[PDB]
Amino acid sequence: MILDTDYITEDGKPVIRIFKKENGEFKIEYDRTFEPYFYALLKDDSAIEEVKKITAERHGTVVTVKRVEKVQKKFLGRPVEVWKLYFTHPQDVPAIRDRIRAHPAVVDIYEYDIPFAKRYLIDKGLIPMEGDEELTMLAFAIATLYHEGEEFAEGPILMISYADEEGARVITWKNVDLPYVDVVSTEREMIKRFLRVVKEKDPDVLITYNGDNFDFAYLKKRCEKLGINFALGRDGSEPKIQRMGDRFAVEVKGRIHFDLYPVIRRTINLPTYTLEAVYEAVFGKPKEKVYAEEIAQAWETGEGLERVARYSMEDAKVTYELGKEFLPMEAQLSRLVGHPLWDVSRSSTGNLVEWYLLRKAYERNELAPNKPDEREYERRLRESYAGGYVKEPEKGLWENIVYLDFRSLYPSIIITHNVSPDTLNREGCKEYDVAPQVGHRFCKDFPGFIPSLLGDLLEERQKIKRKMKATVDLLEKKLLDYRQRRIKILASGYYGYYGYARARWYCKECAESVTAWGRQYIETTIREIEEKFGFKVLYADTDGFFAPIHGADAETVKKKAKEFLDYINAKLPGLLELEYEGFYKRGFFVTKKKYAVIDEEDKITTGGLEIVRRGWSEIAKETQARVLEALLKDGDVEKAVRIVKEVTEKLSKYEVPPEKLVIHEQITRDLRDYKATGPHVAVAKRLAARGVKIRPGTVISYIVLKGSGRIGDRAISFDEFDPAKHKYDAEYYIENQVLPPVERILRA
DNA sequence: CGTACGCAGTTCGCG
DNA sequence: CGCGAACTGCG
Ligand SMILES: Nc1ncnc2c1ncn2[C@@H]1OC[C@H](OP(=O)(O)OP(=O)(O)OP(=O)(O)O)[C@H]1O
Ligand SMILES: [Mg+2]
Repeated sequence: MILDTDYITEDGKPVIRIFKKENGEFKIEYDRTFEPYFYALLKDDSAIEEVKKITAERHGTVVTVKRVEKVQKKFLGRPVEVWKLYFTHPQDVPAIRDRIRAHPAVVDIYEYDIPFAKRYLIDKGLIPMEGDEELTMLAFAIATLYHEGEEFAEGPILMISYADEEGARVITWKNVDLPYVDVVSTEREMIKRFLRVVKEKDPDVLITYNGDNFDFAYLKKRCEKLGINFALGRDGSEPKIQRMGDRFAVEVKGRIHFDLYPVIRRTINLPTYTLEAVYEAVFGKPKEKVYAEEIAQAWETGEGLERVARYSMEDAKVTYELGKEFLPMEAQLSRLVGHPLWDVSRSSTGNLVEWYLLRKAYERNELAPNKPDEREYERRLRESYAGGYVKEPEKGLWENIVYLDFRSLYPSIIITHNVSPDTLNREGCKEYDVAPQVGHRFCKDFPGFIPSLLGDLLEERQKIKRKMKATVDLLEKKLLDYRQRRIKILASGYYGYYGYARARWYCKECAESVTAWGRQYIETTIREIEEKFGFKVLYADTDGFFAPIHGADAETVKKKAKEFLDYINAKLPGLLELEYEGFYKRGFFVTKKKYAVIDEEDKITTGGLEIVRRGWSEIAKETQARVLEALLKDGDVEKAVRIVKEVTEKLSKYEVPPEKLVIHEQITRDLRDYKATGPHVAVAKRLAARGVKIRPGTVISYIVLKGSGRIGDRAISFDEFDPAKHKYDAEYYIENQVLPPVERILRA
């Protein structure tokens, strides 16, 4: 099995290192024959004598063109003649890249920014996470002493806990009488003992939770001050910290640092992403949280340290139990995309698409287009197109509604119609597929680049979905849904990649066509089911609709639904297939993207309502459900109002716990870039003002205290809330949190 | 580093 | 006030 891939320099030459695990033994394979390169297109081949002479300057020593090779490739399915410009060191490319392209006889250059380590995996056709090996895992967390206003890692690390298959332990430099706590003299020896523990166990994977932005950065600065060689890598190297825009990423050579934070973000939608909330959402078990203020009081006074030891212990145990479940999903994801687990688990949709396309483009001798410069990126940013069709819903209560949705509509349209930049308006074809509204033509004489790839991705999604119904244990089935939902978003991401401003294969006309076909296929199917089968589409969004048959019983509307499915599926071309997504007893439709339905088993399904939105407190989500049950299950509006008065009167009497009054909202940029300061911004700013780091993606959890004026003026972080000192705003959480979401529903 | 558009809903400043 | 803008998140 291939774990990762990097390169070192030996006498000026790059040496690709392949970290592998075969037959249960970690090994390092060396390749000193790979040479960096990038392509260049010229006007006349006579200029090749002048391009070889082009030199640049890299830290004193000169850099020259090592070797050249005229090769025959294809640029978007069309023949192209480029020259392979070879170089000694990979870092020689960024020094001479702009100057070779600057030659008057050079049209453009290509493939000059692919990292040399990833270039080795693509060119040699290596796929990581392949094989029968069972990796060894070990999670770890740290408990650090904090005081308001102190610099990062100014206070010392108090405890270092680790966990794996043999249990969990904590290392601290103060006496704690618990059987799983190893007592130690000083903090430096505590860090040293943990370093020896990782070395003795030699885990291939290191599980952390936000270790990319805290744990490894804290252990680093502490090791600098204490003079410790924190050699965690299998080559005796210290963990490297990398910058990724606004967040940091930490790599460990020879192993795989599996930070659980970015994985859970792209996998589960939660109002808060604390380790305690994530552990509860996945396993159904509650985790106690000890705050940075109590741990200080426990350390300076000495009493209560046993409680803090359990917190750090559980922090490592919870992280190992969480990492043991989500690694198999990312391992297969690393297999499909073709990049290491370390890079894939931290990447969004844009690179998960482009990396797989880069690997497949090399297989087909397809010269990859370049990422746009700053200007072309800004031009594609403002560029947009029409999206999906949303019908203004039919208001009122309705009976016996069925939900019909298209199966992978956007990927089906891409493959059925061969939507691809190497296909868009290709000259000389005998068969075309014209898109409605936009009018873009697409050749069909041969499978396009992207459509030939998107086929296998849908099969993988249907492979996990088929395993979901066959699995009975509630935990595995929950993880398989996360898996399929991860592949489903990845598949539709190939459409968004067409309109992605930083995409190499950016094809806006491809993106306009996909949504244009999507709008035509949903509006035609809606009309067909209304005039030909007697259905009545009450609401529709992009690729699905809810429609009953007036006066018909349940069994007939379900039988006629599957009947219409065979009719429209026999009329749809290619992979377009309408699916039966479920039957609903009674259903509500307030407005666009907001509805509430009940099923035959009395379960309440909602869409886009405040019950799901994060920026609504729990007392709002709790009350809305009670009004939703009385209306859809009990069918009685008067009790629904009676529930509201009881909750509203409860907030007035200061009777609801402050845990059910926390409003969460995510920071989406640097705090200085904000133009309008809301409540969650006013709290985020007051955290960076006193030392608390705030990066984009941070979820601000605040509570609104009693006062007058701006809501953000009296909003404080919930961790700062003490019920003896702060009294929450009874009127705000009434008039602004509970009534509006229910009053909008009670309009019916 | 950073998939797409559509659109309901809230906070805030202000005339 | 309540529109207009900024802002978020869901589907
Ligand atoms: N995050 C997204 N980014 C881009 N396009 C998307 C996204 N989500 C959905 N689409 C596309 O927008 C329309 C459609 O959304 P469904 O997710 O509701 O349906 P499937 O088609 O995914 O597959 P199933 O029905 O789950 O078997 C999808 O094609
Ligand atoms: Mg669908």
